[PDB]
Order: sequence, then C-alpha cells, then structure tokens
Amino acid sequence: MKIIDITAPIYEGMPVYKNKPEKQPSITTQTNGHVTESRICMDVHTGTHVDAPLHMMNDGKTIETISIEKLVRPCKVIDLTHVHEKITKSDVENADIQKDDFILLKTKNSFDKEFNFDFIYLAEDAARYLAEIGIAGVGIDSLGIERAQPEHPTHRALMDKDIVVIEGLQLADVEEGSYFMIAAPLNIQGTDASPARVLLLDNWK
Amino acid sequence: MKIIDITAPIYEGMPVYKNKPEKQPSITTQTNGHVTESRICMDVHTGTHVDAPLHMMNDGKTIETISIEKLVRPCKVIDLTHVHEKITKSDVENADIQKDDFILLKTKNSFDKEFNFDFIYLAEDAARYLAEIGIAGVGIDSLGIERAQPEHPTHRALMDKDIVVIEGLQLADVEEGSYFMIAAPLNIQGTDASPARVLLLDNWK
Ligand SMILES: [Mn+2]
Ligand SMILES: [Mn+2]
Ligand SMILES: [Mn+2]
Ligand SMILES: [Mn+2]
Repeated sequence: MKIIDITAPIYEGMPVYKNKPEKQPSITTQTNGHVTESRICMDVHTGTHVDAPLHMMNDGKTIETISIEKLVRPCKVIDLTHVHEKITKSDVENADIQKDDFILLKTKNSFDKEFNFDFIYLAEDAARYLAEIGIAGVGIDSLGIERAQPEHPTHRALMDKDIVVIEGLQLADVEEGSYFMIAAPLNIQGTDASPARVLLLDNWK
Repeated sequence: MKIIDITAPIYEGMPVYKNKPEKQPSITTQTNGHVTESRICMDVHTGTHVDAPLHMMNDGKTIETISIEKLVRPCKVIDLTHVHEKITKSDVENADIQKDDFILLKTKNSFDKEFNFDFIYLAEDAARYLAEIGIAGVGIDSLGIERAQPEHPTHRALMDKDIVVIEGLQLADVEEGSYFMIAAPLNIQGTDASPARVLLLDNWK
C-alpha cells in the first residue's frame, strides 16, 4: 500500500499560469513568542485544483455541487507522453476509456519543472469524444486543460455533461494503469474552483 | 462504501477562533463574460486544518514534514460527548487508545455550530499520557486543541513526540469506532499549519 502524491507544491515562486506575477500566492506570518501563525492568499486555479462549471458558465454549478464520491473513487492514468502539441480524438479512441471513467492523462508536461506556454492540452475534438463516451472526469498534468482555443470548447464540452475537470497534476513517477484516486479539495463554498490534494493509491482492491 | 465529510465549510462569516474578525477568510471574484476566476485569502488555521510543530516552536517542523502516510490511514473516533470543561488522563485511559493509533475526539463541540469560548479541550495530564502511550495523532472537533493553558503544554507535549494535531473536525454525524481517515492538507510548503479536507470511509479491511 503506497501513496503517490501527485499534488503540486504551493510556495511563493511556484510555476503559475503564463508566469503572471499576480497569479502567485502570498503567505504572511507572525511570531508572538513561540506561536507562529500564517495566512495564505492564492488563486483557486493554483497548482493541483478542481475546476467547477461556474468557470466557463454564470448560472454554472460551483465547487460543492461536485460530490466527494465523484473525486474519491477509482481512476485510470493514460500515458500520452508520446503526444506533441495537443491530445486529439485519435490518442483517446485507442485507449480503454468507458462511461463513468475518471481518466488522468500523463503528458510531457509532467516533466516540465517551470511553466511551458506550449504545454500539451486536451483539444475540443478529444473532449467532445470524452463527453459523448460519458467519462466521469478527466485530469491533466497542466494548470489549464486547454490553450489556443478561444470560447474554451474543451472546458465547455466537459462541464456541459457535468464532467469534473482536474488541472495541475504531477504524474512523473506514475505508470499507466488503474489506481484509487483521492482528489480532496479545500471545502471552499460557492467558487469556480478549489485547490486540491490529489493522492493515488495502488489499492488494486 | 460511505464517505463522511468531517470538514468545516470555508466561507466569510464562518466560525473562527474567539470570533476575531481578522481570522475570517476573504475571496475576490472576476467575470470576463462567462470565465469566472477567484482568489481566496485564509489563515492556515481556518476550520478543519492540520497543525505543524512550527506553531509552538521555531526549530520545529513545517506542514511539509508530516508525511501523508500518517495522515491517510486507519483512525479511531472516540466519543467524549459525556465530557465537561476538558478531557483528562482518566477520560483517555479508559478508551481503547493504543500506540500508533490516530484518535479523533468527538465531544460536545461537534453539536456547537458557532464558536464557543468554553470549548472542550485536551488537557496537559491527557496530552502527556497520549505522549507516553505513543499515539500517532489526535484530532479534535474544536478549532483549538487547548485553552486556559499558558505556554501551550498540550500542543507542546504532542508536537514534541511528532504526534500530529488535527483541529476543526465536524464529528456530530460520526459513530464511535474505526474508520479509514483521509486527512488531506493543502500542499503549502514551510508553514505552521495547512487547511485540510478530512474524509472518513467505512471500508473495514
Ligand atoms: Mn483553471
Ligand atoms: Mn480551467
Ligand atoms: Mn491550529
Ligand atoms: Mn492548534
């Protein structure tokens, strides 16, 4: 029984989207004696997080409306580290991908220590498939699940079929295969996302 | 397989320590058409959270040094909702509490939906016993594990023997007995605590 921690470290200087200074977290501390107490400011879309429909809608469901039963369940890691530029319907047709599947995608982003602007992303063609195939949720090892797609069709195509999106996974030391996924978000209410601790278990039970 | 969410909701207006209005979380939201994006600010000791040795020491370990192997593991939920004022050595001698047990304390705090200044707490006599018995960790259904104790002897007795302190649990709907605990902290580096999503499973094997 090994736990693989596939969560991104949160710290000032961490890889953030487009390396934008304002997307960086701040931690303030105070030590009155031996008592050390901190406060953290962070974008909900920081490192390992779970997107909610409200991101890409407006009467969109929040983080809260997505049940823990959908996040603390079995999952399948798909190795797409052979993929260049973007994941296409081709790369996900040939994989074991059924209805109510939670698929985590290990791509060459798992191996970038700093932000890469040309990160492998889930194209609309790939997402529209995944939606009509009837997957439960998709995780990507990238802070955003899509780029170079204005009107955000990838995102919109998942959250339309209430498919939970997990961004910011660190899947370097993970082998393609089925695992017990623990995707535990901060119990934030009414928001477009929540930062998450995502663990894999080799439970094989 | 039933998950029990024993994590407090995080929202402006939530119960915080002594109702200090500065300990309240903040959130800023932005809406370019249908993209919605948020930023949270919160005390790392807000609601359900894991304490680190740093709080109550300085050479003491930060919230990245408590491994997930001792936070995502079998737990014992002990009923002490018959206890008044404070938990004592007598109150934790009678219970099936063993070395390397992770013990979550259900008390009258779970049935308090607002902060109460007279909260049940773990007293030094009890925290010392649990320290020399060799428990792996103790969870409390109060935002703080002690009060009316200057020098913080309960904290220190436990963070001294690398015993983990988990605070802010919501154990009203939780029957005394064994569970699988997922105490999944936000992966913030070099801090005195980190907010946690704590889940309880009934897998029993
Ligand atoms: Mn995002
Ligand atoms: Mn997104
Ligand atoms: Mn605390
Ligand atoms: Mn504390």
